[PDB]
Amino acid sequence: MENFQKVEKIGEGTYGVVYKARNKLTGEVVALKKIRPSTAIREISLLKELNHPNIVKLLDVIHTENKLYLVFEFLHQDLKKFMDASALTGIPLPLIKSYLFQLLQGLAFCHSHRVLHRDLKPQNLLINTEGAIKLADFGLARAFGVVVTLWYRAPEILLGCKYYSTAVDIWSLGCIFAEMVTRRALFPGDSEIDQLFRIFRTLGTPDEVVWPGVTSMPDYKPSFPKWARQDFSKVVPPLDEDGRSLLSQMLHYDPNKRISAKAALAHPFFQDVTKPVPHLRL
Ligand SMILES: Nc1nc(Nc2ccccc2)sc1C(=O)c1cccc(C(F)(F)F)c1
Repeated sequence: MENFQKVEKIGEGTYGVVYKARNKLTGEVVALKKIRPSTAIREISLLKELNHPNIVKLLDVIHTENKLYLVFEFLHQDLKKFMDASALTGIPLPLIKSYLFQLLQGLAFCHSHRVLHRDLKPQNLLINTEGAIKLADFGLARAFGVVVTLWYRAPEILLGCKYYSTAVDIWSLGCIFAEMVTRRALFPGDSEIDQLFRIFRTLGTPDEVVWPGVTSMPDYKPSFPKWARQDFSKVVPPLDEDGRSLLSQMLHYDPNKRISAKAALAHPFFQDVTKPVPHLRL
């Protein structure tokens, strides 16, 4: 490339290939994302203004030769790989707590600036050797607008609601919190209906009592099986009551009842939060 030198492919992103690259002029190592619309350019460019310790910095938006690339700060490893690497022993609770606290700070910051992620998953949560965790790709979904992982999708999205709210990110984070704890995905659906029914089998089929307006959602069907809610103590067993109470508030069916990132930061679960050093194999 004219302005960069590719080091290697990191993986397949939602919008195109993501490469580890080196800036020709500065020598800095970055995550270069090729995007496979003028409104998009202006919108994404606004995201360069976001700066928070728990948000992966969008360094630049490059539009040349009629191709679009996004330049992001490069982090050491993603949470998916770290969880896989920590499968035999599990991520220590203090580190799970630290990561959840930091992720909520990142969401609180973005949400306060009216920016949603909409597709949070372990793959876009990045960590470093110092104990920090950061979220990448906030705001891209709104700007770009559409195998895909459905495991972290909020129910309102699965039911076809075309209006998103900050609550979709809290749902995804709750799913990730559960996965760090149990070392297994909470709702590993293989299709949209399987994803929805896995949520229903665990949290109970929603109704107008727990979620006013659910029966009028676009893809809701009166024929959905009616499953009873499972005892929450069976869903993420290890986790103590503070952790379980917080998780339950992040997984409420009605997005309006779901706890905000700001309110979650004040939950008793974080009374003893610390910032441990992770054991990272790079
Ligand atoms: N900034 C940034 N640093 C990264 N370092 C890294 C280095 C080694 C292993 C894993 C991640 S990855 C990354 C992403 O922003 C990102 C987000 C979603 C998906 C992907 C991909 F999977 F590669 F398509 C990448």
